[PDB]
Amino acid sequence: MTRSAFANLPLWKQQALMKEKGLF
Repeated sequence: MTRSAFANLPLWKQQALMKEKGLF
């Protein structure tokens, strides 16, 4: 999964996925 693949994901996904790394 690339950062661009991530950049295409819905807003909730941006939060949820970055939540794993601890951005949210």
